Amino acid sequence: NASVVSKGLANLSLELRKPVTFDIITADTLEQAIERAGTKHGNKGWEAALSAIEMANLYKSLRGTGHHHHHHGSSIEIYEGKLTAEGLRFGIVASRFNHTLVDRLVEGAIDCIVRHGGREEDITLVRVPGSWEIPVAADELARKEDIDAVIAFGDLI
Amino acid sequence: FDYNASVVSKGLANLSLELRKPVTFDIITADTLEQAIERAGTKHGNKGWEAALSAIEMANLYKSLRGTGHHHHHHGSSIEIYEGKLTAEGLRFGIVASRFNHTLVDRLVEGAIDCIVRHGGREEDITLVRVPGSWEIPVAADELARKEDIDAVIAFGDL
Amino acid sequence: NASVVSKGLANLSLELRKPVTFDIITADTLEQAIERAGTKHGNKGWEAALSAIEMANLYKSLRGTGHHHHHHGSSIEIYEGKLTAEGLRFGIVASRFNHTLVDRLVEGAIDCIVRHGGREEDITLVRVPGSWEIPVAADELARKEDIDAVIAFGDLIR
Amino acid sequence: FDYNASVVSKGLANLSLELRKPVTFDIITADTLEQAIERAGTKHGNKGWEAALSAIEMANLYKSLRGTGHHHHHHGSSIEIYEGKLTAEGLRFGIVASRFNHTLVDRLVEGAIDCIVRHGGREEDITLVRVPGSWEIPVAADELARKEDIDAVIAFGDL
Amino acid sequence: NASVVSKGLANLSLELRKPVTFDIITADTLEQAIERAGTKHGNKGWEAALSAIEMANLYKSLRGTGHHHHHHGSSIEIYEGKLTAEGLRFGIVASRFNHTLVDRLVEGAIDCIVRHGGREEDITLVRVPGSWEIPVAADELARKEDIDAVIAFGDLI
Amino acid sequence: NASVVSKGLANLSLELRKPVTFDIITADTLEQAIERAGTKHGNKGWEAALSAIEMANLYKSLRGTGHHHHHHGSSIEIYEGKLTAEGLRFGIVASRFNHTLVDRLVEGAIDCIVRHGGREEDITLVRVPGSWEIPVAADELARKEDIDAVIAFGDLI
Repeated sequence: NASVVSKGLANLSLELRKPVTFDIITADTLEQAIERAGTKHGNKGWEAALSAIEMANLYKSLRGTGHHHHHHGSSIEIYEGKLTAEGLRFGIVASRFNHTLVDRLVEGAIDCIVRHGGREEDITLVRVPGSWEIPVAADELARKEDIDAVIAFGDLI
Repeated sequence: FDYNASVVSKGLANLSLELRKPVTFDIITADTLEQAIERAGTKHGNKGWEAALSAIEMANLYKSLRGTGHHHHHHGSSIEIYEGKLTAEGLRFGIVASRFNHTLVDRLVEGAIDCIVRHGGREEDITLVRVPGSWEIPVAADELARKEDIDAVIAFGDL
Repeated sequence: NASVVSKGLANLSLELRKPVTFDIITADTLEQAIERAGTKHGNKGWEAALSAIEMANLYKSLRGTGHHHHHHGSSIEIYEGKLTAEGLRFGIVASRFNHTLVDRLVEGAIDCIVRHGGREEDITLVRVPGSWEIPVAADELARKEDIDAVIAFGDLIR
Repeated sequence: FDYNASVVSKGLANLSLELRKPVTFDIITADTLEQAIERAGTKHGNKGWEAALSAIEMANLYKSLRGTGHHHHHHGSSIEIYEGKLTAEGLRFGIVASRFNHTLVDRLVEGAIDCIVRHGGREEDITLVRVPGSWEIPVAADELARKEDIDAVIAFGDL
Repeated sequence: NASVVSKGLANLSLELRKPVTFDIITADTLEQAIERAGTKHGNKGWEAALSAIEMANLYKSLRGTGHHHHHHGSSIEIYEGKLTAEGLRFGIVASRFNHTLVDRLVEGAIDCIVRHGGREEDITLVRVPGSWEIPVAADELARKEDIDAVIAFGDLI
Repeated sequence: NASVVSKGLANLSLELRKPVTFDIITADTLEQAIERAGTKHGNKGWEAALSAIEMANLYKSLRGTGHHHHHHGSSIEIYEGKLTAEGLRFGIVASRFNHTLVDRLVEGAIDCIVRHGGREEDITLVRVPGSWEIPVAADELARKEDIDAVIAFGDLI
């Protein structure tokens, strides 16, 4: 599975007369755990952002003046939110405590909004000393009329 | 029974209900390994933070000691006290770091830079110099310290 | 070795009357291992970029017309690729699978390219969901005219 | 002590009290068997969901790579990055499934169809083909893939 | 490490023709614990005051009419509070119960505000019988329009 | 790995109707050990030259009049030495004692200096009878105004 891509890249190098290199990495018992922790935290942040995108679009559709697809049959309205973060302004609140792990969630939540059609100019980040101050900063962030969803990352347990 | 995680959740839920805006609340969950990694990281950060804080205090003490200013008293007992204010406003700093073990010395440097900035230190006044190893530090530190527009020099080695 | 530097810095601080400080970061057995892993990945990406730089320079010299060097004063011509990456356009393809470790190779290659005189404007990065679609994105990018070398980074094994 | 089931109940009770409307709140209760059944079902659903998501990303990467558009940068460092947006708007898809083990492959197909639709994929652009077994897949997949109005083909076998 | 300073002080005494003395203290097994408890309580009070200074400056900047430094790249606003307690009025509430230990926190919290640029004339201290009366006194203290932050020290657990 | 090269070259030779020959060489343990020793010596010389190149560029940019190359995003300025030996003049000091070993390091540094863009006219080599004359010879080489770095290799230990 890994040798075939190298063979193809070698053949492409011979065909195109260009230097094409290919490289892999061998992992011991510990780097696997490190990478798994990083991937898990990134996935947590990704899901946290996705759950807010869906709720924002659900709010957009629920108050709208047009109904959409019914149930598996008909005569039963269904309301749901699309995973399209286009034109939505977000606000992220993170805690400086354990920043070496909170920043992983922050980075894994920004790129989801970017890849779902959102531009970085509509993202506002706020950092607070600890988890205790999260609600009172999220309150002031929500006070802004140019905010559609709030994502908050703490560090406990 | 935590007195913290319960109250933050109650406050966030009531805020979301009162303002009709989604507030996703997520925390971390570590078990005996990520806790150790995080503790090592924050220990390195605190090491660099106090490394910069001591230099700030010493610079302010030097400025106040040889300056002409009537200082305050302990409590009003006329015994004047000379001490260094933790206000790095107007001070210029120079940091020397060795790229050997950069994955940790960079955490030290970052934990010192923000310590300087948050205390009022302007970003224009911090100068960073990198050297291949600790054995190169003395000459570069001498060159930085000879400058008149430098109030403190902080350096980081390797282990 | 670590003591002479600190003593010199203390003497300099005493001479110039300014807070010159020196601090050394300790390391336990776990953080030593994580630092070792990071350094290993960085060096892997560094050499991966260096080889491509040399090959691109050699190919440019072969296609060009310059009798730059000779061997020990003899009339024979020896063709060699310099390690100056100025004026070369690169293309990096990386698998997002195990991105925590792949990004180290990516940043090491970028650091080597920029340190060898290259520019960040001439680097093009492509991310693919896995290693099985590396060939198609690789050849699609490599068939572009403004690309001098292609470096591919797969996912971890074992 | 759950931080979730308590807060949802408190919020629903306060909502019912404040709005004078009955809000029946019921949850599930499983013991070591329904949990396993649900986990198997959601695992199959996630398998089909990621199966469709990878195809969406690859189609968008193909469109962007050979297209004439100045792409954004990593952080502002002029290194342009080519990546596939997860917006299946305007893309047309074809799914091939084998009715062998339909009670699971239909869950896969359903977990892919909603994944396409929620990302902006219109329902008019999804074409589904069923075959008696996996051995019939290659020819039908060839017939679907030869079509010009098809941007991706997803297929499901049996085990 | 301890003899070099004494040698330097002796040389300075000989140079300047002035009486310069130097003295250290040897600690047994118990005075170390006493000093560590005192230092720990002082540090707790110091951190308690610092976390309120940062929040006060965060409130000052968050409602202001000027944005500041972005993220590691750009296009993402970041809001944070400086550790400059200049011009800020504080209010401390302490409990008389276990005063022999609460006063340590009070003293370790006053000097932090003093050393961060705050003058003692902007500090107001209130003592209450027990921890139960802390919120209702902090309410009246916050009712004052010349208060920017409240720090409260109880004694339980 | 080794034979695919031969198959490809045979195919190319048949395509072009032109003699292309490929062959390999078999080695025993003694030759393997001596060649790995030689390669180790070459690598040592290579690293020794690379460090000097970086330090010379660092000093030149540190005392250069222009100020640029700020950190990404922030306004702080980072001083670092590029690995480009163009325009730099070097000086090498070697001892005739164990020349069979010293010359390998000398060549392993000269080739690095040349391959990093450095012209051969800027390299100056000085040989001394032993390592005990290195200090004064290096002093005399350093006193020159057209020398940017000095690298000195001693005897075996």
